Amino acid sequence: GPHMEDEAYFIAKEILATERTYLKDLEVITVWFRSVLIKEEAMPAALMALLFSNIDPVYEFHRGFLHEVEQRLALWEGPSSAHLKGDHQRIGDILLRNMRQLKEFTSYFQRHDEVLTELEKATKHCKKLEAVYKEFELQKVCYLPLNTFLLKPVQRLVHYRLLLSRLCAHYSPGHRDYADCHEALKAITEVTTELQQSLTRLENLQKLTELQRDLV
Amino acid sequence: GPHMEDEAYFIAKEILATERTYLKDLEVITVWFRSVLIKEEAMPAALMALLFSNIDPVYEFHRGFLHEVEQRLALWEGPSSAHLKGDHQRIGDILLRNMRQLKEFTSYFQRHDEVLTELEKATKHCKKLEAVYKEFELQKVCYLPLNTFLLKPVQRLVHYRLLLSRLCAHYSPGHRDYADCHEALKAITEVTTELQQSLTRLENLQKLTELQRDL
Amino acid sequence: GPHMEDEAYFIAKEILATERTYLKDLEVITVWFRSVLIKEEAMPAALMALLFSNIDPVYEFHRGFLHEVEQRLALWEGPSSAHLKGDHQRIGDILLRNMRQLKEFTSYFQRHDEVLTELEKATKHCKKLEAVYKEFELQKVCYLPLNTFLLKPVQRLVHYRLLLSRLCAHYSPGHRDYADCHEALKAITEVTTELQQSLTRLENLQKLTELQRDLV
Amino acid sequence: GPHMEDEAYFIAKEILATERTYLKDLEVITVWFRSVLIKEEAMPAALMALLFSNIDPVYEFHRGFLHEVEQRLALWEGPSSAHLKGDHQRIGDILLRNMRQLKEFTSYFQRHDEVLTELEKATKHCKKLEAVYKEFELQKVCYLPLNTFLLKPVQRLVHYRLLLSRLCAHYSPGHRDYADCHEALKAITEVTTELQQSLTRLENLQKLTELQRDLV
Amino acid sequence: GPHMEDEAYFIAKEILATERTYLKDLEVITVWFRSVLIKEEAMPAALMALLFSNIDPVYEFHRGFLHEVEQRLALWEGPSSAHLKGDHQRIGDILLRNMRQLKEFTSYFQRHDEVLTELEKATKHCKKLEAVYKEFELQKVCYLPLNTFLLKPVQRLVHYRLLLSRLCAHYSPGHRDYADCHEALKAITEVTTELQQSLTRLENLQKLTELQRDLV
Amino acid sequence: GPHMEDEAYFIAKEILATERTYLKDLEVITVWFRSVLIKEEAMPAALMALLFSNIDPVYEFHRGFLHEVEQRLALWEGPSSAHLKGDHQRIGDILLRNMRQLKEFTSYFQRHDEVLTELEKATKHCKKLEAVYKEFELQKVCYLPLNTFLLKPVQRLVHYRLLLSRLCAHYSPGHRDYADCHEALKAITEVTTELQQSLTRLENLQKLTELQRDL
Repeated sequence: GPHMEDEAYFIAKEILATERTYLKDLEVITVWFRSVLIKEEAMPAALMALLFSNIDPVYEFHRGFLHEVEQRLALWEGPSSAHLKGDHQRIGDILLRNMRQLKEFTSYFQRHDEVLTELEKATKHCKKLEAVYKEFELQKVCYLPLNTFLLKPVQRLVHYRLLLSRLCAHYSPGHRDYADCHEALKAITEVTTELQQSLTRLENLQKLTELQRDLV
Repeated sequence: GPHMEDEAYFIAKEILATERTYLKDLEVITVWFRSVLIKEEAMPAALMALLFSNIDPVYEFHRGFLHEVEQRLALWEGPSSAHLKGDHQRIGDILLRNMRQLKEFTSYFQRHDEVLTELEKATKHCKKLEAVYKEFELQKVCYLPLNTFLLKPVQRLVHYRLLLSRLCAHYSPGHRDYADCHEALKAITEVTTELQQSLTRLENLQKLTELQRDL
Repeated sequence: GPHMEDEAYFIAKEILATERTYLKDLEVITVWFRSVLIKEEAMPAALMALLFSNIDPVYEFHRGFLHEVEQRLALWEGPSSAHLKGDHQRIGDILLRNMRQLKEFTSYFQRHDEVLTELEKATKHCKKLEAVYKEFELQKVCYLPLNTFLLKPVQRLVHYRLLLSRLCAHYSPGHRDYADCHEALKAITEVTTELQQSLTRLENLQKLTELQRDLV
Repeated sequence: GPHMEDEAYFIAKEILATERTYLKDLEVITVWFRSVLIKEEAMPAALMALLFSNIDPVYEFHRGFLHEVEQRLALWEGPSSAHLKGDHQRIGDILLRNMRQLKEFTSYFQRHDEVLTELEKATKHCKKLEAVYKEFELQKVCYLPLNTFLLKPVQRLVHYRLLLSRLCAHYSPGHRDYADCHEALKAITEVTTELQQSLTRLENLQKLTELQRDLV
Repeated sequence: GPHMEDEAYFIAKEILATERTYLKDLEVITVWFRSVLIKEEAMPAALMALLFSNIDPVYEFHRGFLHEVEQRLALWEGPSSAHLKGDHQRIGDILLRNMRQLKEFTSYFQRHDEVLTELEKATKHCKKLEAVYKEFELQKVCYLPLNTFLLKPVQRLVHYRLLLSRLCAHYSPGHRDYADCHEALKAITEVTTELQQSLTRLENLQKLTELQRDLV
Repeated sequence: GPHMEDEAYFIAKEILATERTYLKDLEVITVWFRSVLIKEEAMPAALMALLFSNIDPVYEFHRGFLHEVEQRLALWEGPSSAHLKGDHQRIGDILLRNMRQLKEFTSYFQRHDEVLTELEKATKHCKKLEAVYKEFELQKVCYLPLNTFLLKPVQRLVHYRLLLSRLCAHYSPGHRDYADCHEALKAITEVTTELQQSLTRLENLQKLTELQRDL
């Protein structure tokens, strides 16, 4: 069982829970929207490829990251032993491994600003596709405008930086989990830095289409 | 939309997400367990009452709290008229309301110690229980000994305190939400302290059996 | 309605009318320029961040302000039940609320002279961004040189100090609106004082530009 | 551009912004009301003549004025060759020309209180014209009671006297704009003085209406 | 031959010359526009009837009025005799006769505001007719927008009042032409008065469609 | 559009219309007569020169003047941006320009007396002329003895004076057009006075033959 002054436990709880919701969000694209693009064939196969090819492996990656965290957390709050209660009540080893793995996926995240760009390009010139968009954006699943979900990935990586930061603040240099978390932070940071151009470009694309619907 | 150096947005996301998982945790009792408990009738009707009586109302408060928060984070994350961005990119008001109305529920939590105690003494001097229990505890839904899902409700309250306090620390006094969050923190802190007694007895009851199984 | 020789009503109306215009002026940057900048991929992410990160929030502020001022002026201008006549026929409560709010935005205004120097620098050292400027400035929408729109936000704050001065000078201490207006003037004066350095820096910058643009 | 703390620039801009709005307010009568009045054949020719014969020319005047003020403000706000800087950065010549012109329009303003009483009279004694009013006042366009738009023209003239007062008070006798502004103030003051009777008649009329509209 | 201080001669010259141009204007409708409505069949036969049936007899009337004036004027400047130089150098007898005749035609003039109304109604709901209008309004013959010519008749009658007025001012009560001109004035006046409702309605219809194309 | 209590609009219409008829009057000489004069060659080439030489330039000035006025009345009568109504609903500027440049034509008018005199003495001691004349004077186009169309040019100048003076009287000094019209009036008045001598001799020459035919 966990101790109730252990901020680390709660940060892990937070990482896990915010990962589940992140993944449910990606499903708004990878499952539900796709279900609809397939029924309608409104999106050219090439552009469809462009979208799904740079989300699907991202989703697959997280699902594995989630699984490792879920497993650890259930040993953490579960009845542990003596020798095991040390390895069970930590999370930096897992975070370090997946933040490192992440460095391989930057390729896809970097493209999300093009994906959005091409989606908006095609969506303008094709009334049939626009129709499908309006229609899907009415479904309870699509709680934000669809193209807004395209920012959720890059934003998730920012959240990681945040979460790791708080971990490195809580742990003291003596701790069995300090070293791993500090390297983890370094890795997520390198990645957030590398995707800054793309995050800014994405952020600005979203502001523009929102602002343009709201002229004073 | 949501600002990235804006911690408050993330704490709000964190509040929302951990709320979702917490209700799932509850449903392990209020749904999948209740289901199995009728299909067996392996529990007294007055012991079954004593469980789902100090739990179901709590589930109902959280179901309500979850709705309000989810509804808001969606306004925050989504597009809005510019004159409205201030009203959506905040959460203190909702927290404070639900933290105040939480005190009207402390009664049920105080009785969690008994709920465990009287329940443990049940599965012990009973055969149909120890049998059904052992099998429920092998299902995917039950990732911890289901006895220990009874600590979850009071554990959650602790998380609120810790969460709200980070919020209060993020906001400069001139921000709109500073006022509300500070009151909300004061509120839940009052709740947790009243409940510190019940928390310890729960933690103790868990540690107790965790050792009777380790011999 | 308002009494026809009421100076407080006129200042209120002057605040409103001038707010609406200043907003449309911001839209030259926030919407129309940004549209072109994105379509042409002409600006480095970091510079685009510097610019819009310190304008976007300013625009949100003025939009909330305009919204409140507009409601009130219509209540003032329209028929009011006797018991609401005094509350509808004033502006100071709103000014005070917004002048206080503005304090939470000084950070952005403070970066404007920096945003400005960085733009010129980028334009001087990039034949393509320069071209995009030149072309944008030929659009009917951009009726002044783009960069001179960047001097408007801080100039608007000075205007506020001026307008509140007139109100404060107009009201006698007996009045419903006296205290709120004096409070508001104190607030905006605090803001302009904190921005004094940045203000004169922006003055000097424009004067150097219009002077350099025009040599014998 | 303008110097950022230039009070003359602010008054000029206040004149412009408030002129644009007042014009849109006149359009409620000249265009939108008139549209409905014609479609519904609700007003006797003679009354329709009384109304529009004394508004139509007023609108033409303000339109010419706005046109001149707009040109000038953009020249003021924009980059100017040194030799034109002084001519572009003033407003008094324009004010003086238009305040003089206004004298040729006092006849119309003078009939407004009469236009007003005659409308109310007609409305009281005609269930159909009354209905057309009631319905028009429900349109988003008519954001005040229609008749209260009729108090705006003479109120605008008072505003002019106010604005010129501030300019005159601001400029020192050395200034390029001093003489023209003082001349203009003299002109508008002549006009407001001649309309004094009609002004207070219009004040009294509104006060009686808003008071009668609202009895315990 | 005429005497060069005889203002009556010149007024007659003016009546004649302004009648010729009036008639050329009516031909813009009765000949040229009709030529085009017949080639295109864009206007329903009923509405065509409505237009031409209330112009054609008006035109026929003037043509006869013109003829009498033309004849008189050519005797006036022509070599007259002794007994004839008195009857030849006057015009009130002719003016009196035709202003009286005019009283019979008020029936048609009164309808011109309906004609215009119905033209605008049909022209909105029928793209084919609108097309023809745009097209015709490019021809050198159609120097004003076509529906503006529908005001020319009623305006011509006003001009008559003017012209007769000046005649009655010039002639002294002793003159062989005073009596006739004074009665003539009375008759044209009765008619102008009778068509006031329609003139106002026409005038206001024209203002509206012009103003609506020119919103500030 | 054009205002109805606005006299100026009407005087401008009157100016335009009477200008149209006056040019028609001229064309009775410069078109239909010139046509007949070639088809007969019944006039000296140096007498034909003397006519169309002191006339054609005048026709050319009026053709020009007519264009300017017509162009303007059309702006006046037609729709316009509101800020432009002041510039269209006026005519003094055009009048003044054409009244000034009229003085550079007074030369030709002074010679109208001779044009008639030398022309009358032509048709008198000639047979081919008196013959062609008599027949032209029976055509529809020639509603007055064509000799007397030579008074028309100077008569027109008088009309201008009378017309412009009504304008000056209509306008209050604060109207835009007051200035221009007042100068234009001063201008044509100068012209007419210089020409009063030539007018009288023309009128006299007409009255003279009008009596030789009445015996």
